[PDB]
Order: sequence, then C-alpha cells, then structure tokens
Amino acid sequence: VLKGINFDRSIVTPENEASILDLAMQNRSGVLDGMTIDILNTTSNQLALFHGTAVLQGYGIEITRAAAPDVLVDTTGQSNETMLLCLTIDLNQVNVPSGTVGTNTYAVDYKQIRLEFLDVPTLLKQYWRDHSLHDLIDPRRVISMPLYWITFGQTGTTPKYEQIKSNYIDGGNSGNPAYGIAARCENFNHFINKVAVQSIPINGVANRPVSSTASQLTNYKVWRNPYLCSQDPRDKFAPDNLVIEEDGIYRIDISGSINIANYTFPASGNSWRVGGRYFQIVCARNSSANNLAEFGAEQHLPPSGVWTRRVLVGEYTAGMTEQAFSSVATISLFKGDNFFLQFETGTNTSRDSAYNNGYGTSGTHLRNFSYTLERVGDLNGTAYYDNGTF
Amino acid sequence: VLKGINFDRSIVTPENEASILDLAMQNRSGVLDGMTIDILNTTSNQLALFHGTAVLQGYGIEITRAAAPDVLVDTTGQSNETMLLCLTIDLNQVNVPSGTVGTNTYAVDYKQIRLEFLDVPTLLKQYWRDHSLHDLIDPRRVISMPLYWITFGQTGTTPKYEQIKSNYIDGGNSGNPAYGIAARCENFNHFINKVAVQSIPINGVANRPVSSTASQLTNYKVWRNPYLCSQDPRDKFAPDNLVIEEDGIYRIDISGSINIANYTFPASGNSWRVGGRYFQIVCARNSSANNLAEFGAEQHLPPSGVWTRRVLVGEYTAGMTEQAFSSVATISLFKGDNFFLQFETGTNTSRDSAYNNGYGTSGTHLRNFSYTLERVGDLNGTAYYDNGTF
Amino acid sequence: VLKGINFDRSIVTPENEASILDLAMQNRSGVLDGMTIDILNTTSNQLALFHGTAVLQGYGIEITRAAAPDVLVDTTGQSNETMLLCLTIDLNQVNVPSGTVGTNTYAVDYKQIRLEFLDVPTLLKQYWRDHSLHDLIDPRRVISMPLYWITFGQTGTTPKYEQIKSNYIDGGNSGNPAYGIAARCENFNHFINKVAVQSIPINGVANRPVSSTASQLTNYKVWRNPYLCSQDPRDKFAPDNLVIEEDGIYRIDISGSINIANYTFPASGNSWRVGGRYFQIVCARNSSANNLAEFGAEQHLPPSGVWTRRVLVGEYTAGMTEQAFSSVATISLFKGDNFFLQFETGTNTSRDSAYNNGYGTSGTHLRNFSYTLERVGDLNGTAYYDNGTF
Ligand SMILES: CO[C@H]1O[C@H](CO[C@@H]2O[C@@H]([C@H](O)CO)[C@H](O)[C@H]2O[C@@H]2O[C@H](CO)[C@@H](O)[C@H](O)[C@H]2NC(C)=O)[C@@H](O)[C@H](O)[C@H]1O
Ligand SMILES: CO[C@H]1O[C@H](CO[C@@H]2O[C@@H]([C@H](O)CO)[C@H](O)[C@H]2O[C@@H]2O[C@H](CO)[C@@H](O)[C@H](O)[C@H]2NC(C)=O)[C@@H](O)[C@H](O)[C@H]1O
Ligand SMILES: CO[C@H]1O[C@H](CO[C@@H]2O[C@@H]([C@H](O)CO)[C@H](O)[C@H]2O[C@@H]2O[C@H](CO)[C@@H](O)[C@H](O)[C@H]2NC(C)=O)[C@@H](O)[C@H](O)[C@H]1O
Repeated sequence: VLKGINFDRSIVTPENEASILDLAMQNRSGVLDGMTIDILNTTSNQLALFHGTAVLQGYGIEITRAAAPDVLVDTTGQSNETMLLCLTIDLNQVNVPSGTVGTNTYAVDYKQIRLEFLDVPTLLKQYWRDHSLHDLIDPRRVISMPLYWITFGQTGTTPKYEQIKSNYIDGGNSGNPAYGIAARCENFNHFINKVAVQSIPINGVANRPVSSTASQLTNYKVWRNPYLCSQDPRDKFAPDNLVIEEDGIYRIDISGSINIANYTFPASGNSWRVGGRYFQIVCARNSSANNLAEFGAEQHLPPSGVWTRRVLVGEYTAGMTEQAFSSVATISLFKGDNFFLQFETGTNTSRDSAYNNGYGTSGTHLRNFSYTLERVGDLNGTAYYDNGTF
Repeated sequence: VLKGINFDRSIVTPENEASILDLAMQNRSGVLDGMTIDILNTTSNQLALFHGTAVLQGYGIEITRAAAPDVLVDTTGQSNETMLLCLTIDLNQVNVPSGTVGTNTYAVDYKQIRLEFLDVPTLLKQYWRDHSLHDLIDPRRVISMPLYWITFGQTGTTPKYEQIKSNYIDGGNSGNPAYGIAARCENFNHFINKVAVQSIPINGVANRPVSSTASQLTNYKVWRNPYLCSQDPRDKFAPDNLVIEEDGIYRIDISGSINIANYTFPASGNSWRVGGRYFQIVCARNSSANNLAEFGAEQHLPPSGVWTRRVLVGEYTAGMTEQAFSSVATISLFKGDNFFLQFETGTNTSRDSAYNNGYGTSGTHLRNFSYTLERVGDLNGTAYYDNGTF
Repeated sequence: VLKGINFDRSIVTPENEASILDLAMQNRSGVLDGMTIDILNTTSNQLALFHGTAVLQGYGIEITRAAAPDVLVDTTGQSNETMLLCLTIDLNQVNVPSGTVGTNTYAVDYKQIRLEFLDVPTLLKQYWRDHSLHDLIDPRRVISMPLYWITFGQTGTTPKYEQIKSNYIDGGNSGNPAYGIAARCENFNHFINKVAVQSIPINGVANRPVSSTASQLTNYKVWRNPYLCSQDPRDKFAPDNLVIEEDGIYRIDISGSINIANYTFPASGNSWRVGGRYFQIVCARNSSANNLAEFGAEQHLPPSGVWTRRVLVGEYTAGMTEQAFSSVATISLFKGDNFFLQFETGTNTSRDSAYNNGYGTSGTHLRNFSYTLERVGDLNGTAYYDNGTF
C-alpha cells in the first residue's frame, strides 16, 4: 500500500528522523564538533576523548562534558598493535531507559552506541562510507566511523595517535559537507623539463626558476579536503598525484602562462614568419593500482569505456615571451583513482618543441600556475553509466 | 501575534515537519528510490510498480514491499489514450487510522495519497513544479507528480511506458537536488561551415573532420540533467538547442581551440605583418516559441529588457595554426527558453574571415571543444528583476 | 557518557529540532517570506509589519495574518533617533501556554520572541552573525536579527525606513542560502587610463569608449548578494571596491579582451618582429580599513601571512588588434575586506606599455569584460589557518 511518513495520522519514528538528518547532511557522517583526543587524561589503561557531537547516518551522538575526563575508553589488553578508535552504532543492542518523565529522572544507557578499537579489515566491513543502516539491498545493523589511528606500544606505555580528518567535519565544508573544494593552490612557477611528457607537481612543491641558470624545489601553499582527496602515499608519485577518495563529477580549473616559450624565429627562409610550437596541458586519471584510497580500501571500478586523458589546453606558441592560458572542465573520478596534470610537447628544440635550451629563468617554464579541483556531482544510480565514462 | 514553531511549548504538526523536509530537499519533489514500473506483474487490467520512497512537497510517501506485486493500479476503462501515471496528495481526503498503540495494531489507510491516471492538462493544473500545498498566494489542497507516460492500446493489451526522469532523483544530484550540472560533454571536433553565423552542436553529434577533404557526423559523449534541460523536441533544432526546464542563474563554461585558423599572410605589401581575422563565440537564449518545456508547459516569461546574446570569446586570429580559448559566464535562463552557442566571423576568406577555403582537416574547425552548463542560483522574489535581465 | 539524540528511547526537544533546522539552513538565519513594513497601518505611535515566516538559529518564527494590521510595534518615546527594528529570541523568558489539547483551545503567549528597537552597538553585541544560542565557548540566551533601519523624526511624525536585505532570504539563494553568487555583471567596455596600475570598476559604472576621441561613464547591469558583499560605503572607492560581508573561500571568474592593444611594430631594426608588451590583471584584497562591513561591524582578522594580490592573467600583447583572456581562481576573503580588480602595465608607450596614445575607441580598452564572484567554502575551524592564507 501507499504509506505516508509525515502525514496527520502518521507516527514519526527514530529511524524516520535519522533518515531526515542524514538527508540534511548530504549523506555524509562525521564529527560535527569536539571528540578530539585528551592526552592529559590518557594513561596506559585508558584513552580519553573530549566532549563533542557526531552524526552517523542520521543518528546524533553526543559525548557530554562534566566537572574532564569527558569519556574514557578501556585500552587494557591492547599492546604492540595499530588499531582504529571507532564510534559504532549497533542496532542489535537495546537502549535501557531508567527513571521517568513526570519526575525529572529520565535517563538512557545507550548500549546501541560504543567507542571501540577495531583492526582495519573489521572497520572496512562495517564502514559507513561503504555500507549503510538505511541500505536498500544490503541493510546493516552495525556501522562505524573511524576517528583515530591508535598505535599501542609495550604494556605500560601511553599510545601514539593520528586523527582521521576525513571523518571530522572541521571547516571549509559545513553547508555542503559532501561537496565543495577537493584541492586548491596559490600561484606557483615550475621549470619545464626537457621531455615529451611530464606531470605538473600539484601537491605543494614546485621546481621554481630562481636564477638565469638554476631552478630549486620550493614549497607553495596548497590545501586538500581529506574527505575528497589525498596526496599519493607512494613517494615516487607524491609530488604529482592525488588519490581520489570519493566518486563523483569534479570540476578542474587551471590557469597560468608559459614563460620563455620557444618558437621558430622569423627568418628570410620561412618568409619572415613565426613558426609556432605545439603543446598541450592534459588532466589524467589512472586506476591501475588498487588500494590507494584511505585504509587501503577497495577502489570503485569505473564504467566500461571510462576516459583516462583529457586535453585542457591545446595550441601553438605564438611568438611572444609569455602566453597565458585558462581551462575549466568537468570530469568523472572514482574512489582509488590517481588524478594528475601533464604538460606535453615535442622534443626537437629547433623544430617542434615549446621548450628552449635554457635553464632556470632563461628556460621555458610555467609561471603563475594554479588550479582548483571541486566535487560538483555524484555518480549514484544511472549517472554511473550515463555521466561516469567522461 | 509572534508565534514560535519550534519552541519549548510549541506542538510540531505534520505540515510543520513537511515544510522542514521540503526545505531540506531544496524545494524539489521526486522519487528518492524505486517506484519503477513492474512489467512482469502488469496485465491489461492492472499496472504494477515496485517498492520505493518519494517526497512530494515535504511529504514522505512509501510503496512497501511484501512476499511482489508491491502495488497495483487499476487500468480498467483506459484504452486508446496516452495518460500520465501520477502520485497525488489530496489534503481534502481523510486518512483513516485503525487499531491502537499499546497493542501492536496501529495502521492507517492513507486516502490523502493516490496513484492515478491523469491527462496532460489536468496534471499541469496541479503540477508540483507550478503549484504548491504551501503556496502563499494560491495554496492548493491537491498536488501531483508525474512518474510515467502510459500509452494504452486496444482493450485486452498491456500498455507501453516512458519514465518521466525529471521526477526521479536518480543520481548526479543527491545532496544538491535542485541545482548542479544541467549539461556537459567530452571534447569534440567540429567543422566550421563557410557562413557568417552558425550554431555549435552541443547535443551529442558533431561534424567531425576525418580526412584532408571530408568531415562526418560523429557522436560524442554528452549528458543532460532532465530536471534542468532537454534536447530541443523539434528536429530542425535538435542538434544545437537545449530547452531550459527550470528558471535560474546558470554558469556556462566553454573551452577549446580554433584549428587551421585563417589570417592574412605577412607579405611586402602589408609590411610583413599578420592580418588577424575577427571571430566571436556567443551564448544565446530565445523564448519566441512557447510550450517547448516538458509536457508543453507554459514558458516562464522573462523580465523586460532580458539579454538574448552574450559574447563569451571575442578576438582576432593570431597567425598560428591553432589558438586556444576559454570562457566562463553566469547568465539568466527561463523555463521554456532555447539555449545555444554560436560561432561568428566574416565571410570574405581573403579579407575578414577566421575560416579558410579548405574542407575536413584542411579546413578551419573547432578542436577539443567542450562545455558545462550548471544551475547556480534561483530567480525567485526580487532576484527575478535584479538578476534576471542578464 | 555516549548519548543518542535521535535514537528509539531518546526524547526530541525544541533545542534539538532547532539545531536540525539551523543545519538545514546552512547556519544562516533570516526572513523566509513576508515581514516587510506596512506603511498604511504605520502611525506616529505604532509601526506595522506584514505576515511572514523567519528562522533565527533554527527557531521558526511566524507573524500570523488576520481580518491587517498583521502585527504592531510600539514606537512611543522613540524620536530624533536612527534605530534598528529587530526580531529577538530571549530564552530567559517563559512562554505561557493556555487552554488545552482535547478542547480546541491550546494557545501560547511566546514571551521568548519580541519585535523591538535597538541601537547599533546593542544589536552588534547580540547579532546572530557573530553570536549563537548554540555556541560552544560563549553560548547566548538572547539573539537578534535586524530587519529595518528606522529613522524617527519629531514627536508626531511617521518614520523613514530602509530594509536590511542581508537578513531577508528573498531570491537567488534559497537551496544554498549561505553560499552562491556574491557578485556578477553583464559584459562591459572600459577605457584603460594611461597609468601603471588602475582598478577595474566592477560596481556598475564603466568609462565606456563611445567615439574615436571620447569615452563616457555609462551604467552596466550588475548584481550583488547583500548577505555576501556590498559596494564600498566610501565614495572614493565606490566605483571599484566591494566590501566582503562574510568570510570564506570565494571563486573569482573573469573574461574579456584587451582591444587596440599596443605593441612594437615589426621594422627592419628589430628583424621584422612584433615587440610584445607585458600586462597583468590581478585580484586584490585589503583589510587596512576597519568597520567597512554592514553596521560598522568589526572586521574578521585574517591569518598571519594572508595574500593581498593574485595574478589572474599575466602575458604580453601579441601583435593583434584584440586579444581575449579568461581566468578562474579560488581565494580567501574575510568580513570587512575590500576586494577589487586591477590592470597593470608599463607607462612608456614606445617601449613597455600595453596601452597606446589614443582616446575613446582609438585608445586601448577592455572590451566584453565581465566577472562572477561566488562563495564556495567556509573558513571555520582548521580551514582558517590551512586554507585562509591564500
Ligand atoms: C602502478 O601504476 C602507477 O603508474 C602509472 C604510470 O607511471 C608512469 O610510468 C612510468 C614510465 O613511463 C614507465 O615505467 C613513469 O615513471 C610514470 O610517470 C611519471 O611519474 C612521475 C612521478 O609522478 C612524473 O614526475 C613523470 O613526469 C611521469 N612521467 C611521464 C613520462 O609522464 C601512474 O600514472 C599511475 O598513476 C600509478 O598508479
Ligand atoms: C521559432 O523560433 C525558433 O527560431 C529561432 C531562429 O531560427 C533561426 O532562424 C532561421 C533563419 O535565420 C531565418 O528563418 C534559422 O533556420 C535558425 O537558426 C539556425 O538554426 C539551425 C538549427 O539549430 C542552426 O544549425 C544554424 O546554424 C542557425 N542559423 C543561423 C544563421 O544562426 C531559434 O533560434 C529559436 O531558438 C527557435 O525557437
Ligand atoms: C584606507 O585604505 C584604503 O586605501 C587603500 C589604498 O588606496 C590606494 O592608495 C591611493 C594612492 O596610491 C596613495 O594614497 C589611491 O588613491 C588608492 O588606489 C586607487 O583607488 C581608486 C579608487 O578605487 C582607483 O580608481 C585607482 O585606480 C587606485 N589607484 C591605484 C594606483 O591603484 C585601498 O586599496 C583600500 O581598499 C582602502 O580601504
């Protein structure tokens, strides 16, 4: 039959209001405030956490403040292991109320909520990002959110910790928690190596031209939303590649200029004409390596025929010392993919190369280069096949 | 007086929680999951639909699953007609509860909800996209959402169906259901016809240069959000024009290059200088034709003085084989408008044209062209006059 | 302990549903409909307001309609003063219910809600944009939203009014009330003054080239979201500067062309080659002047090392009559900042200037220039330091 959920004779249930809050959270779960580690109240037998609020698939969870320690987690038996401190909902448990409304003594022991230590494969099997209490095909009764990596030493020591920032709704994304900016940087300058194809380092270190003869590795301001992307965990790829943590349609914006651009000088032989040199800036995706996503999670397989390379800028050098460019594209990206930018040109500097024979500021380089990567759409349902291939 | 809705002594009503959910849905109504046609359980007297959830102006509607058929709709009397299968709320009806809380027998016969067949003019008069149960000036008591076009044959046959995808919140837009991408495509190449003004085909078929002498009509990947736009229903305009289904401020992004660009060769007569050729890429809107929107709905009239053409790129060819361009603009668009892109230049190839005398890859063409159209703002209230003219 | 808010044994309180609605409003408060001044029912002792709905930090407030006047505010004693008509929540007050559910006589006198006149410093101390009933560190019990500037004359006169549009959720932003477009304009043409550095007038008046000898100040279509930005209140800066009203990560899009661009003519002395002229378009922020934000509110101090200038386009003129450009960047902006765009070039027209010696249409000018400024992210929590410096 046709059932009303919100109608005059309907009864609004806990699962109902949780389904509503989850919708209002854009289906993202996470710590809204607090719930950070309290090292002052942390011993070799207990782990303390500060007061706070979290939402786990529409269910509101609170750690209350009193007198500190706001909450204590038992670490007895945990030793020489790296574990995940998790906030878990278990709907098989029974919440035990006591006292009464009428007296001011109503209280509930929420057995459906626990703070616990899980190993990575156990967390992954019940991770909110992959499984749901509200799921249509495989509904679950137990779901978890990892808060910290906890590394226990020898019996008698206090553990080392690392916050799982993807599960904290800190700042930057509050009104649009599942979307917004994935990555952005300030303008930077980067020397173009004398090769046909090279990646542009987008993760905060550029090879900056500093003199007429030299360039040097220099930091530039960069920011990443840990819920959406991360710097590649492999050192070979760490300067250049992002790992996508969330499927979606993303928008890539790039701008900058090619400085000391090469071209064939107008001479009597070529009828006093500039001989332009072709170059292209491409964005790229690659999913050959599995388990690059956070916790080594299984990558999300893309639809058959998915793009791998997309031309953002494709033209010739125009005979000027410096030539600006800009491009904006929407692209599909999947959890586990590598995403990167490449500069392409010919390798013969006297015929087809956009780069010259100089080094440092005398050599061809990218100047005032910057980008923004932003999540703008999801790939759920039919969009996976209709929108996911490009 | 000043009335609190959500305060300590307030009573939260069904209309209240529905007004809240509608706000959380960005005022969009639609099927959240399921509610697709079940052809196995569909006969010549009954039409079956699968279990699912929908939200209609903040009211949650559910089709429950048991044992299939999840729901049955009576088709007796319906013959040789094209009808709309609609999900309707009728607040003049009375929901009849039975049983009691205390026993586990409470149940409601939701007479305020029906699955019914309506003709197009009846649906349009009570369509959620134009009328509201919550409306300030003209509040309604009956509102509908069309799910399928149902074409009934002769008495004794099973009907033909077509899903109304604009009313299904499938994928791509989940956390931002009333906004997000309207249209996007992969990079494509398109031959420039030897004319002053031409539309750029944005609906998935381009005239691709394939040899030094020929171009051929070739499909490219394109995606449209049916809630926001559709391919023009008239075959004359179908390769080039979108029909806007929803008023708003939209963002248009374009990028690509002009390949084999024409220019006046540097000769002794012009003092060995490149003679550039002017061209422009414009976006355009046109509302002269009424009833282009879904169901032949009345177009939304724009404010007096509304724009019709906007220059996105305006410059000269620079004497290079290929020259890149990019542009981003925000524009107002109205339900029923045609939206399209045009390429403009002179027609004298020896004096003012950006195009040459070649064909296929030897002729001037757009290369690596792509666009994104996205809804970024609404045109309700004062924004209609202040923001709606440009 | 671990407390559930939305669980099976939980009791959902008024503060709970208000916290949920505030989340659904992206933490923005404001009038959703109506609540505009009713001058027909306004006298020298009373001020009338029309029926409407507002949300103040998740609490729903309603002015009910009956028979007009929908509500009356006492103005006795108010004279020769500029005051703020405010909608205030005071949780120290007690809402007084009367009658009963069972009879159809339940009614509440909402003493926790008032319409009142406050001076600017009192409003600022309890302004919802700076303080919260839900605040973690400094929770408040009294919070206000200003609706109108009310200027009272001599005893016996009806007052003058000015709507505070930043506190009315009118149109343009309904589904994304705290984000969306801040400012946008139609294409305009602007003469480039013969100077090294100049601001580009973004607030609706451009110096339009109209003849081969003259340019004239001409209006162009522009729109600003008053919640996000305003035209500079100082006449010296009013044509060029925006005042940012809300912290965040913003996206700036620019496009246009440089028409009648200057360059060194190819002559025998320079080996028949175009001598390009460097120019750059920069966006800029400046927070030296405090109290530029609405009501003269204290500016939000940026993190140490914050950017002030960012190159959007940096290149040489290419020897063409007209050269197009486009750029998209994300930038941090703070409440109280000035935001503006600048055009930069050399001042020697025979050696390094992108501008020539002409005036009007014969002189170098920006053609088809337009921009969009949009709020795309917040700067709360850790994002303030990690994302706020660029
Ligand atoms: C396991 O898959 C991984 O490898 C993908 C491909 O790597 C490129 O292939 C090699 C050689 O071409 C042949 O082995 C290069 O080392 C890789 O590309 C280079 O990466 C470095 C580091 O990021 C760049 O600085 C360099 O510019 C780039 N070289 C070229 C020629 O483009 C990789 O793309 C996958 O993402 C990854 O998982
Ligand atoms: C009923 O209004 C409809 O017509 C609008 C105008 O159509 C153009 O006008 C004619 C001729 O100029 C004179 O009759 C062209 O056929 C139409 O423009 C052309 O459309 C085709 C198909 O999309 C393009 O391939 C072609 O490039 C374009 N021609 C030119 C010169 O630009 C129409 O714009 C409204 O949208 C529509 O409702
Ligand atoms: C109180 O801080 C304010 O002033 C900031 C700087 O103003 C510029 O400085 C002077 C002179 O360079 C030296 O006093 C100029 O008058 C100001 O810049 C100019 O502003 C006008 C009006 O907007 C522009 O038309 C003009 O192009 C621009 N001049 C130059 C050379 O760029 C100001 O930036 C702060 O925002 C403001 O609060």
